[PDB]
Amino acid sequence: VSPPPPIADEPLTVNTGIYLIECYSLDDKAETFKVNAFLSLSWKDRRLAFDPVRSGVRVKTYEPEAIWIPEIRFVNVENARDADVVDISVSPDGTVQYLERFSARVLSPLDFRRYPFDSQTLHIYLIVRSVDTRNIVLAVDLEKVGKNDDVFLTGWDIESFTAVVKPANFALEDRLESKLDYQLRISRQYFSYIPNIILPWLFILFISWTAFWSTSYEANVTLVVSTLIAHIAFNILVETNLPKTPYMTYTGAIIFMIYLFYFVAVIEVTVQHYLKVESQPARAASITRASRIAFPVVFLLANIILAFLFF
Amino acid sequence: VSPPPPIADEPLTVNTGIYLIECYSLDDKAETFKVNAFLSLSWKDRRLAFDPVRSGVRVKTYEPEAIWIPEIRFVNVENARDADVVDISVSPDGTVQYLERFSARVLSPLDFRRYPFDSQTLHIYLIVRSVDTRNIVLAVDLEKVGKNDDVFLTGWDIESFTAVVKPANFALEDRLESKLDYQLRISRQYFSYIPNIILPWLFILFISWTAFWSTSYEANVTLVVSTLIAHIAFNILVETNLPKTPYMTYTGAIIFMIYLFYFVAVIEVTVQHYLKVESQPARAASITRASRIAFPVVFLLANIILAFLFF
Amino acid sequence: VSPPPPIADEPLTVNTGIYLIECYSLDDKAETFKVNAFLSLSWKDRRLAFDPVRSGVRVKTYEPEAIWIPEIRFVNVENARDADVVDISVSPDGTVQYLERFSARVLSPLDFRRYPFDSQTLHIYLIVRSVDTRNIVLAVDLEKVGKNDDVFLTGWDIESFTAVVKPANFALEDRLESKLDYQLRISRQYFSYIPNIILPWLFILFISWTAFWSTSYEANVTLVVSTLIAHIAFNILVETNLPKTPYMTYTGAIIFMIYLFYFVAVIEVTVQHYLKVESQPARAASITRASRIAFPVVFLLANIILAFLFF
Amino acid sequence: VSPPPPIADEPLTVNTGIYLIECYSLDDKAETFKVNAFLSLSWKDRRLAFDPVRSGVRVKTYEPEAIWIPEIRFVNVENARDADVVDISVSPDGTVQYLERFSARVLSPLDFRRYPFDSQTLHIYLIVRSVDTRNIVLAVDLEKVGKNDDVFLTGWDIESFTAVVKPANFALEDRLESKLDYQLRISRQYFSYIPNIILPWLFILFISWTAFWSTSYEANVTLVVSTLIAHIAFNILVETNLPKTPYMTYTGAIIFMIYLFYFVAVIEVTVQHYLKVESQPARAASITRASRIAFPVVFLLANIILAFLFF
Amino acid sequence: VSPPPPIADEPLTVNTGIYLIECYSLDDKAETFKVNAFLSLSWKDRRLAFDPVRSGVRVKTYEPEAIWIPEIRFVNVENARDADVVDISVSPDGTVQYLERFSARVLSPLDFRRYPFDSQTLHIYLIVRSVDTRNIVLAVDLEKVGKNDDVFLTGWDIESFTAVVKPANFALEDRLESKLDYQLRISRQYFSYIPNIILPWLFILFISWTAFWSTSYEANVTLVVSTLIAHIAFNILVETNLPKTPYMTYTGAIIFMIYLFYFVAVIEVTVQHYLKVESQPARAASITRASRIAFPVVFLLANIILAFLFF
Ligand SMILES: CCCCCCCC(=O)OC[C@H](COP(=O)(O)OCC[N+](C)(C)C)OC(=O)CCCCCCC
Ligand SMILES: CCCCCCCC(=O)OC[C@H](COP(=O)(O)OCC[N+](C)(C)C)OC(=O)CCCCCCC
Ligand SMILES: CCCCCCCC(=O)OC[C@H](COP(=O)(O)OCC[N+](C)(C)C)OC(=O)CCCCCCC
Ligand SMILES: CCCCCCCC(=O)OC[C@H](COP(=O)(O)OCC[N+](C)(C)C)OC(=O)CCCCCCC
Ligand SMILES: CCCCCCCC(=O)OC[C@H](COP(=O)(O)OCC[N+](C)(C)C)OC(=O)CCCCCCC
Ligand SMILES: CCCCCCCCCCCC
Ligand SMILES: CCCCCCCCCCCC
Ligand SMILES: CCCCCCCCCCCC
Ligand SMILES: CCCCCCCCCCCC
Ligand SMILES: CCCCCCCCCCCC
Ligand SMILES: CCCCCCCCCCCC
Ligand SMILES: CCCCCCCCCCCC
Ligand SMILES: CCCCCCCCCCCC
Ligand SMILES: CCCCCCCCCCCC
Ligand SMILES: CCCCCCCCCCCC
Ligand SMILES: CCCCCCCCCCCC
Ligand SMILES: [Cl-]
Ligand SMILES: [Cl-]
Ligand SMILES: [Cl-]
Ligand SMILES: [Cl-]
Ligand SMILES: [Cl-]
Ligand SMILES: [Cl-]
Ligand SMILES: [Cl-]
Ligand code: NA
Ligand code: NA
Ligand code: NA
Ligand code: NA
Ligand code: NA
Ligand code: NA
Repeated sequence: VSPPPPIADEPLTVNTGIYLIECYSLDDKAETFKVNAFLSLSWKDRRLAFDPVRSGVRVKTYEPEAIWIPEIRFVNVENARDADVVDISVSPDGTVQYLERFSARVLSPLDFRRYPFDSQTLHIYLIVRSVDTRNIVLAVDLEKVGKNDDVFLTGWDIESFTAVVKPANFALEDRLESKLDYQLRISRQYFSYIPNIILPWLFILFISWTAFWSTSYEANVTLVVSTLIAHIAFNILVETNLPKTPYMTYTGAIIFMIYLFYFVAVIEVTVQHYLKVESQPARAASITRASRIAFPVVFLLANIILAFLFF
Repeated sequence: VSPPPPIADEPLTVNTGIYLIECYSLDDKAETFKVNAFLSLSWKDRRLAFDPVRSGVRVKTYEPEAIWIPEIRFVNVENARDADVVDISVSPDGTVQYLERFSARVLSPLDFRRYPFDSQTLHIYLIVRSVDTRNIVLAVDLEKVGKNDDVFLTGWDIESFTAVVKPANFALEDRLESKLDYQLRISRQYFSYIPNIILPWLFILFISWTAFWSTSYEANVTLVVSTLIAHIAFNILVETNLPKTPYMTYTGAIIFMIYLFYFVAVIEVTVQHYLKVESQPARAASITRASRIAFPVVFLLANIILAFLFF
Repeated sequence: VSPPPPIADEPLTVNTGIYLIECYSLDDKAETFKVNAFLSLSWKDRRLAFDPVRSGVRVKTYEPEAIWIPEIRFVNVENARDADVVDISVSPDGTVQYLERFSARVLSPLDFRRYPFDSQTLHIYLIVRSVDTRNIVLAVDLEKVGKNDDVFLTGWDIESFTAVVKPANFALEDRLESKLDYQLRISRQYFSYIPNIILPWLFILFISWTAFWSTSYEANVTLVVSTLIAHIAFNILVETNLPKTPYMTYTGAIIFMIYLFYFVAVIEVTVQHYLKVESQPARAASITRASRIAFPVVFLLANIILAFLFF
Repeated sequence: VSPPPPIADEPLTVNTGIYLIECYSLDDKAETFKVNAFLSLSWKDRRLAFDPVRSGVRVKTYEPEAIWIPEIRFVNVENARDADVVDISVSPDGTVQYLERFSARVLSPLDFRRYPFDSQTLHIYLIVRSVDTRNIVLAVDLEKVGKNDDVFLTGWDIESFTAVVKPANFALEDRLESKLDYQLRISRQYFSYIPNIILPWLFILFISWTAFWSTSYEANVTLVVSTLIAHIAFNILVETNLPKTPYMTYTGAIIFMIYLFYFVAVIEVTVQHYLKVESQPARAASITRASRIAFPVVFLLANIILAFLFF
Repeated sequence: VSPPPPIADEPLTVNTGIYLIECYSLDDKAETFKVNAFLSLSWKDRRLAFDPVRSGVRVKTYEPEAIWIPEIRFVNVENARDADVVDISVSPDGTVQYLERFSARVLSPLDFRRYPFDSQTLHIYLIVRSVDTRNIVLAVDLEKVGKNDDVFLTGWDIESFTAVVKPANFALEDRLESKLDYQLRISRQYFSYIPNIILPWLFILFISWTAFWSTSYEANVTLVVSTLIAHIAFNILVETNLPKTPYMTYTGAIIFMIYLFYFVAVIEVTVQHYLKVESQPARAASITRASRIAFPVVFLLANIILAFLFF
């Protein structure tokens, strides 16, 4: 078994297609996702051509070892895919129709800049290395590219599964390589984040701001310092589901900003008490009254600036 | 080895059966469950027929490679099942009786809307792709569908294991596909949730309401703020065992509602103190006395509304 | 290769034996344990009989594929065992002596009712399905059932490894099945639980009871509320190592009872303060003095009732 | 392929040798370690002897299937080792020189009594079961026992890798078994424990003792109760990296002792307050002044007693 | 199949090359990284020489089993690599051009002394053991050493992937071994650490220093003790992502130093209160005023000393 020889000196076109059966385990920290799909391959092998009238059979079924099959691999995989050959069909002209069902863990990077209001473009890169006798080029058979309706990815909305029809043909270690880009467009379901993380986080922050309606330093210390512990808990809970990014994220910016607001609240609480002890509560009262308006206003304006910069 | 030819142009019926031996590892967050079961297959292959008289044997045993066996796969699996062929028996008329024992991780989504008082319908989808020569259709042999009495799923009550007898026959990549729906009905054992989560959660909430029988702002701050830390702990403990849902859950609604009640309690504690400092405790006392009745009543009524909406 | 034919119409007896080499990874939450052992099988195959005088050999060694070997499987396993055939020996009468070394993850449920003073009976179920030509029945060769001296299961004391000699012979999917019960008796090492969990838990509970020797509401609130946070930490630490049970456990009952005692302590602390503020400390003093005796007495009596109900 | 027959009656000596290439993943909780090493085997097979003159080759290379190779297994492994045969060489006299490269997870118990100032003796048990025709005995070829210089075990110092030259020959299921003990001596690197765990733990304990220089019950309660929460955190952090032992550990005793010191400190704080409320601060002052000396002295003496009992 | 014989007593040179396709999962605690790459091998085997005129092909393709292939292994791997042979090409002279695509978990130690501002030199060691008949030596084909542009390692910047061209030829167990060092230079992306860990950690430390502007012992105790709980949380969060090192790390030194600063702050808070109770606030005021300047100055100077010692 060797590659089919060229009629003239044209490269061998292998038509490809991926049909998603299952999409699961999207690990944000690891930037990986598991996929279970059909991989369809089609090429012309004139050595396998037959007469349909004399053979009496329209199609001829073959075992993988019986014929030449192109070595198609995935670029962005952890380990080589687990494949099960479903069917091999040969038409009278020698056109081969290969079909396998595979499962693979795909390495595809994510952009956390807009998290949890982010959309991602997941990639599946198909590749073929050219042999010495002839060069192999990949193609997209749009009729064999898709996903089943039941394909669900927990916490995500699946937009589209398409392929960039033009392959990236490049030289690697003195041989030609034909690469195809299969793109899975997904957008994060941000609903849950509001009553589970966003609203409870704002509530604990508003609790610290009740210290602006109190002169009791011991109670104010308790209010601001204790809610800071809850803020630290929410910060840790959020950052454990996210990887360390070399760029600032929308959530990252907000979290950092809340740390500043807590620090400024501690300063206010310290200043108010110092002036009270220094027998000048009229100065303390004016600062505290200003803080009641300043803190929510500056917080609301800063969040508008952040939302604008990130979206 | 190729599929058995048709007598007349009828499709090939493959009778199926699944008998559950072991049911384990129901991962709520991952929405997966592990299953160890018997898979029985039966089809007529006239090429394998024999005369029981001249053969001297009523049945003929074959090795998988010796005969044609239909390529049956599972739709909603992570990876292809781990199968061990138990027995292959051929009757004189050519009826084949296949039996294998498999283990597989099944991807089946869960509805957490009523958690932890929820019931689930787990699915196992059997499938067969039609070949060139003839079309393969699946069937349910009710006599070979079941589960053993010992089959236990930790934290769940197993109701029934049945199959939808009518297959979903559809075209996929220019070939016919026959799909069967095996349904495992289960209901969650909610007992443990009451003394472990529900009752302790209500106790910490009632402790915060003792601030309505105190005028001591420092003590009230301590009571409401510290019990909030415990509520955050319980919130985190519960949400780690649940996936992020694009819908509101019964538990989710309650958790969120408790965050509102804590926020309103902080407001009351802030108001009571402000009026006390403003030398008007008669106003503070009337608000605090009203809160003693209002807080449990509104909490009890809101929970009735939530139980009604979710159930 | 087919099963040995019967002399007269008796079933085929396969003598079994399991000898434990390694016992490890007892997962309480998962209710599973890993086992590495020898599996010995013995049956009579008269087709393999030979004369020892003319053959000059007392024993004949065979490869697995050369002869018929019964398909023995485990019922309560996650996946099919990882076996390595050690030896196959045939005696002159045709008695086959099979030996393999296997490793398997066993699914065996645990009774947490008396945890951590619980004992468990772990099970390993051996099974054989009867073939069409003849029926296969399992037996226990007591001389080939055991465990090595070094077999250690971390945090457990291994009592005995025995087998119920009488097999459970039953019909399943119109064929006979012979099941054997191998029982591994173990008891939990409860030593560590006393200085690590029990005594520190009682200490934090006793710290809350020091509030019955104080009139300072702010200090009492701090004492009872802060130790409740520690009580929650211990509750979470314990329940993470245990699965969700549909029955009440000994530890579960105690944990729940401590939550009641904390709630009653908050009520006492609230009542004592209210009466003091209401300018009647004589009533508060009598309640507080009674609580000093009542709380440890009721706690000690309730624990006696719980220990009696559970043991 | 069968074992080499004896010249006289003597057993077959298989010379063994393990050369460690990689040592990693020492799991304390699981009491396991991963090893990647060379396994060398040598035995005389006279059936393979050749004349170096007639053959023209001083050595003969064989494939595993071509010749008889003894079935050598590891006793204390989770699953059977993953082996790759490197070389098989036969000398003219028939001496076979086998070499394989393996990887295996080894089950070896640890003694936590002196943790984190503990040393361990890890074990690798080589074994061979005697066949029907002749008995196989293991031996140690000291020239082929070693480890490479780069072999590093994270958080441990590797002392020596030696083997007990005399095998443990015993009967198991009526056949002889020859066992060899390969010992890997390691000692824990306790450096990190001092500035990371020990010193910070003493600091939080000393902070609780500052309550002996204060008469403020509310501040004292805060000091002793809050540092207890930190002590609980450190207790949990330490015990999660350790398995549940049926014996007391050095660390375990200290941890338990600190819980006693916290309880006694709460008693002192309770007593001091009661006497001051009872209008007798002279009694309270004498107890508090004594506690300032008593607490560090009794703590220092008790630790000397513990270090003496454990080392 | 045996090694190619020498023309003139020279060793067999195997030209090697590694081309990285995917780099992922750099586990700091485990000191391992996963790699998916191309492994190219080239050696002369004159026994495979052919005349393209007689064979009708300029290059011959072979299956791995058909010809002799050198046994190349990796030194610092957990388990043997998962390899898929891509192509084997033989030119008329008998020069073999082998290509495989492998995936492997590599054991490479890291130096955490400068963490999180550290750079690492990851290693991949290629090795070949010499056979009886002739000695095998490794070489680096620089044209076949590289990495693709998309190769991304989460949280790291990939500097270079080069190989030490001169192999380390040494004797091991009576046979020659040729080792090659493939070096992957990486540097940690320290950006995220500043707003996520560094700045929030400094904020909680500055909050404790507000106790130097207060005379309220109860408030000061709350400020210093509560922020210590947050400092413990940050310490635990950081040390869980790092292994236990026998050397002091830059982060380790800082963490330890913060524990000292908290202890000294508790001493100051204790001293200030004692003098105030001893009716000498003039002494307490002078210490507290000095602490306001001393604490940030000594902290800033000590950090300069630490940064200097570590960088
Ligand atoms: C403390 C901060 C609170 C969070 C505030 C909400 C943040 C926000 O502005 O989210 C916007 C987001 C919609 O994202 P998209 O519209 O999908 O982003 C693409 C936008 N373009 C192409 C124009 C650049 O999602 C929404 O539509 C917002 C709905 C959630 C409202 C939450 C209220 C608390
Ligand atoms: C943490 C805050 C919890 C406070 C509320 C406590 C009561 C509680 O939650 O549980 C009620 C729940 C039963 O309600 P559901 O059966 O789940 O209602 C279904 C709605 N339909 C069927 C009409 C579509 O479950 C039960 O089994 C009720 C018994 C609970 C007993 C404990 C005291 C609540
Ligand atoms: C706050 C609660 C503290 C716990 C109190 C101890 C609980 C207790 O009584 O445990 C009993 C247990 C022995 O169990 P077993 O004897 O193994 O159970 C079999 C019992 N029968 C007779 C029915 C067949 O174990 C013992 O022997 C008890 C040893 C532990 C003592 C701990 C003291 C703090
Ligand atoms: C609160 C408890 C504080 C900890 C006190 C230190 C514990 C201690 O004494 O450790 C001793 C240990 C050395 O152990 P080894 O010498 O390795 O054990 C063998 C001992 N023989 C053979 C003689 C019986 O290690 C040492 O050499 C001591 C180094 C640690 C110093 C810690 C200072 C805080
Ligand atoms: C409480 C402690 C605060 C942390 C202080 C910052 C630590 C620091 O100085 O980090 C230096 C680091 C750059 O290191 P490198 O230049 O990459 O290391 C090589 C240096 N030589 C070869 C000269 C020895 O990284 C930087 O360039 C520093 C950027 C981070 C600034 C953080 C401000 C909060
Ligand atoms: C408390 C924060 C409320 C702010 C809500 C902003 C929602 C923006 C939606 C923009 C859709 C394009
Ligand atoms: C005061 C800081 C407490 C931080 C607690 C974080 C809890 C994280 C749990 C994450 C489980 C997935
Ligand atoms: C306010 C601090 C809340 C911390 C809660 C931590 C809960 C972690 C649960 C982990 C279970 C796996
Ligand atoms: C159909 C069964 C409904 C049972 C409802 C029980 C509700 C109990 C609420 C108690 C709240 C503390
Ligand atoms: C502090 C609680 C002490 C209770 C000890 C009970 C021990 C029961 C032993 C029963 C053995 C049969
Ligand atoms: C008073 C604050 C208590 C915070 C305890 C947090 C515990 C976090 C556990 C996280 C386990 C991963
Ligand atoms: C209210 C604070 C509760 C803290 C819970 C700590 C749980 C730690 C679990 C650690 C599991 C390894
Ligand atoms: C703060 C505790 C310091 C105790 C140090 C003990 C060091 C013992 C060294 C023993 C070497 C054999
Ligand atoms: C009361 C505070 C308990 C804190 C327990 C913290 C547990 C941390 C475990 C982290 C494992 C990675
Ligand atoms: C608050 C700490 C600020 C210190 C920043 C130091 C940055 C040093 C940069 C050195 C680059 C070589
Ligand atoms: C009282 C201090 C509690 C500190 C707990 C820190 C928990 C960190 C958990 C991080 C899990 C990735
Ligand atoms: Cl692949
Ligand atoms: Cl499948
Ligand atoms: Cl099995
Ligand atoms: Cl082994
Ligand atoms: Cl013996
Ligand atoms: Cl023997
Ligand atoms: Cl390798
Ligand atoms: Na092929
Ligand atoms: Na077949
Ligand atoms: Na067989
Ligand atoms: Na307080
Ligand atoms: Na062999
Ligand atoms: Na080869």
